[PDB]
Amino acid sequence: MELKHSISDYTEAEFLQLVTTICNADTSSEEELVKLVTHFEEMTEHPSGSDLIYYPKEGDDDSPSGIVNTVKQWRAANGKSGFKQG
Repeated sequence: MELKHSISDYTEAEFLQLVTTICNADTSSEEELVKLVTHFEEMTEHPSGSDLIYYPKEGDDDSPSGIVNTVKQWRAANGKSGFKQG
């Protein structure tokens, strides 16, 4: 349980930090980078899930801020919850 429950436990920055440790790959192993992305999936339940990082539009950017900026708008379309408090 070292993690949290959903995106509500991660603010728009604490969560944007997660997608960074994944895309940027700041972990100490590629396996932890996957468990990092799959986790992203269980957070915003995004449909692409790990695609938001492994699915950069042909002409856009795969950076972490553009992917967390992507969910930020997703949660609105999906009318999901949102990050913690900022």
